[PDB]
Amino acid sequence: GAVTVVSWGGAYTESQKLGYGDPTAAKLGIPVNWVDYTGGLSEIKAQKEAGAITWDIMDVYAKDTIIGCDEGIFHEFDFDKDFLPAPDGTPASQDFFTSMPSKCAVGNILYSWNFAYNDAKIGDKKPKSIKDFFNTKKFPGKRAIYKGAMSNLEIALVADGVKASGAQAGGDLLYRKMEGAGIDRALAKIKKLCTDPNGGCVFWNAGAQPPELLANGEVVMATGWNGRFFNAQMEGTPLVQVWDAQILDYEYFALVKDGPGYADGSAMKVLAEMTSTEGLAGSAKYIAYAPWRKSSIAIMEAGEPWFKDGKTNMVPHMPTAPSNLKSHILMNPDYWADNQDEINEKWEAMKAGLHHHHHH
Repeated sequence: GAVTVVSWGGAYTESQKLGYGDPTAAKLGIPVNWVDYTGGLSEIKAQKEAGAITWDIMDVYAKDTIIGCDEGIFHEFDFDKDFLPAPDGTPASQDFFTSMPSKCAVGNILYSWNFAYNDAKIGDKKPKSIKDFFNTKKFPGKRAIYKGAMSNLEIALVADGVKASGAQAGGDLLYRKMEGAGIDRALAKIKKLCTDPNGGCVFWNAGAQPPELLANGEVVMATGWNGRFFNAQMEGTPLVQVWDAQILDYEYFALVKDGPGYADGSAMKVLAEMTSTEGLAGSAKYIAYAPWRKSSIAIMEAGEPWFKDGKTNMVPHMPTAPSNLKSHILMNPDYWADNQDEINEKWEAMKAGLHHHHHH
């Protein structure tokens, strides 16, 4: 019987299918099929409430491992019984480089939220900082920004000169500065960019939109996920990524309770093999997302050039390369799991106001 994995399409799903999905299906004799979505829990909630679940495994945002666990959508793992040790015998919990954010989470890769421009279209002056992303006088033109408040409020505050710490025990210090007053400042900063006649905003929802919008010259700068920009670069599009105030974030799989392959154990078997040392390392032959396991990282580093072509080194492109981390923010998934409803109400009211005050 087949197992249905839900992921984000384009270059990301491709990296998963080629790195670990197709090898897992061939090894186990369990077909592994891929469905595209754009994140969140609304589809799986609708399926669950209808008694008609067709999804088995979801590739999810960190915050959604927490929510989906708390809502009883996802299965609570027994981590070292359910997931495979490293080849040398290291238990999975010691191989995954840090702890899980929820009992329902198993890591796959790490990624960055950053931004890019089209070097062939931007002109002689070249963006270099998150402040440049917001600077409509030096860099006039439309921006593409993410449809949701998450990530936008962080970069807005850093562009306003509020300091992030990057990773440290307890999470990024930026989040303590994102109470009501800080949220209001961040909303005002985004509203300012989007209302500026020399700015303006396109809200992107799907991972391929930022590179496409830049390739077509529809915006001068776009936030996005670094692996999507990387894919476009390797296809020859002259994008340049800017890593100032990049947000380092962690991605996961979760197992859907009562999906087609749940009771018979087939979905768990697929999940354990996809998240193996070899599987997670294999995905990084295709896209610049870093494996969650120390064992997989070591394989990639020893095997450079690790890209599929046998000549492009992948380490300098990774979210975790020291050069790319110089001014990073560490995503806090508890903050967004706890506060996204309250924040989203204000965010969507701001977006609705952009339209209501817009003159054709």
